[PDB]
Amino acid sequence: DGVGNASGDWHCDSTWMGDRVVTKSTRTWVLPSYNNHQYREIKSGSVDGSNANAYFGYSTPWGYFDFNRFHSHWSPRDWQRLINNYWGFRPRSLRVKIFNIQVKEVTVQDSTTTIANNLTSTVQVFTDDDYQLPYVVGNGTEGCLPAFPPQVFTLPQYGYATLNRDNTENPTERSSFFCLEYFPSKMLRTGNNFEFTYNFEEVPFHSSFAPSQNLFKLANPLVDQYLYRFVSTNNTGGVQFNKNLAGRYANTYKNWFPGPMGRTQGWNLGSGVNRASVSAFATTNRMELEGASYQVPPQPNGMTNNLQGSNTYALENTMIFNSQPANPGTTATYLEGNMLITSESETQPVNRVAYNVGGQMATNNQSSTTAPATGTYNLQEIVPGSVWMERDVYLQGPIWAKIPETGAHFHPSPAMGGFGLKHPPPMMLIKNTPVPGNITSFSDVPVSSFITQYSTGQVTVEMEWELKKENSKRWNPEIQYTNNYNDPQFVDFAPDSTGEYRSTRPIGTRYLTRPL
Amino acid sequence: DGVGNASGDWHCDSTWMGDRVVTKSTRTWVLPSYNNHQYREIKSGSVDGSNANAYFGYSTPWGYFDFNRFHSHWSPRDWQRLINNYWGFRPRSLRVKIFNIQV
Amino acid sequence: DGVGNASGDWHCDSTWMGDRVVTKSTRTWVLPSYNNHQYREIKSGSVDGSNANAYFGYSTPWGYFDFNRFHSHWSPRDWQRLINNYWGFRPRSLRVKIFNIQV
Repeated sequence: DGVGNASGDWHCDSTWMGDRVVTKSTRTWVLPSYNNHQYREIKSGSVDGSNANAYFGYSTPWGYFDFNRFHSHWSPRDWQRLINNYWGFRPRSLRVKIFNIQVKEVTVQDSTTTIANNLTSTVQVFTDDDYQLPYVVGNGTEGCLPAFPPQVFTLPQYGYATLNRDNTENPTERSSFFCLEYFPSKMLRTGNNFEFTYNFEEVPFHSSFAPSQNLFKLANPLVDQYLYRFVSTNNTGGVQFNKNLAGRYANTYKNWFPGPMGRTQGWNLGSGVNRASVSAFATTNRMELEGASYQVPPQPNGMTNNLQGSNTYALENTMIFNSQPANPGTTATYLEGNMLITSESETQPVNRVAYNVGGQMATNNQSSTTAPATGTYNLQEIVPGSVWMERDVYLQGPIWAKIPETGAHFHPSPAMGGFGLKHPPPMMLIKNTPVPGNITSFSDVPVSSFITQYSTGQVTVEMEWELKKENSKRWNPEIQYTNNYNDPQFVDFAPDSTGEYRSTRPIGTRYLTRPL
Repeated sequence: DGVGNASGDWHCDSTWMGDRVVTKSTRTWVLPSYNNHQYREIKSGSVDGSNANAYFGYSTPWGYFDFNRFHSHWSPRDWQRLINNYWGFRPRSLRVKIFNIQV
Repeated sequence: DGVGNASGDWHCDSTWMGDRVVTKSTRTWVLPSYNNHQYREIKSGSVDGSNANAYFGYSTPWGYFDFNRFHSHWSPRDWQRLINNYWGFRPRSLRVKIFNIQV
């Protein structure tokens, strides 16, 4: 409509209506003109001793909007209300609006640096609906909307990696180039606005509960089994048997088995007592692809990193986060007090411990000449009758990941956590239109001289969630997340005297308990 | 309409529908003020040893738009799809739009 | 019908219609009288050093028709047209005719 008329209004709110909760979030963003209006080929050779580091790729003029973090949609008080009272939750609908656009021109004469409004300048916006572009949103990267509503943020620059030849910086014939300007886009002046709507596919609810029973202790404690086990051979080697007694969980027939495991090193925290002067990388867990060795830092699902009490943690099976945001490219060492370290101890009744060996199997054939022998195993994979619990979500953590298109997959739950989607919420791309500097003569060669410009505006995201209610018959009181501090010098989840937000603790979803 | 309102949108695309293909191309252009608002008589005598070089003519303040090149309408991948699978091709219709003017 | 009348005609062709392709294949076959009209018990012990080679079985007077190879339905040029232009393919329907018998 016009220079003097506002395109949209601020909405930041939560509404709770029975089985449904609606979240509204509004933020202010800034867009740089990246690459000076050009597409650049980007590449790397081996770095820090590793060829797994090498890649071939393109950097682009465009920027994108990322909302795949829970703190983007949820207040700390609203998150506490959900974890305390519900068995499960799932996403249903998404709505996005971009509005109140302002384009600015920056000029320097003799070091003055004046800044001014340009009314006739445009911004370009599009959504990748058919998934033609490479999707970089679900990989745990920075640049999402901020946890605190007043904070103002810079949009991330879009880029991708294609194929590389023989673990080197060079490309292959199969390697691909994608142009964003080939797609159609909306053009916006200061009066104009953009809107999009999405529906999520049917997905299973996340489990916000901890088991109240061990997988191996399900027989009644009072009653004996009608089943027998081999315990012995006599002086002539004749087989002998005994009945299975009540409460003897070590010797009982079992219907179901625990989930898959791979052994990972355990390190003590706090009082500790670990080995000195160690370089971690040579002894880390790895998988081999195309001739290179890769660390796979979240391990695959079905294990627990920490026992309960205990200060032993398997570090490569744990999500590690920082309380405060960091500057790009930092190489600084961080001690444990700075870090936020997660524990999966609630899943221990059904999930095997990562630091320990899995079990034992037979290695020989017994004979009158030879005694029977067993051996321990460090890895096991899926077996029929297998049961496990998936990794917990965090307020600091991601909601979704895109399933890769290969035509074959098994059990599609992402390792970091969250919901695995065949058709994920789509990539949203924004760029500043090139505006040319004074040109007085004709050339076939393309213009490289442009006026310097940046853009600013407001974004609103609305999300709908489906809730599963608790139906417990437990008489005694349950565990709950609480604000509990001894002699506090500051309020957590609040601004400080300088105005910086403080977030000391990581928050999971499992406080409620259910029988197996 | 107005200073704050955009005249048009970016369209760059190819659609294939049986016997017909539609191509859309969008570009950004710059116009100089040529000749300082004047019409000039232009001429040449023999040059590089040749009288075939000699001419009499006019230069003008105006500029023009030219689309008579295939790369203007066709991506390299789209051109490969046509050369591989078809006996022949011909042009049928043209549409042109000029918009988002800034002086 | 009769000694002087043909039961069927030769069809070898490919038709491409948007999302669907139809393949037609015709061949001439010969049938031997196997086993002289008898069923025979067949068996093997260990051979080339291996007991995995051993089996117990029956051989029969009958013969069978097998079409589970791509070259049976596809010309080399038709196969090139599919590999170059499509993300995926799947089977939908099968029809079989046996005709022009001569003993």
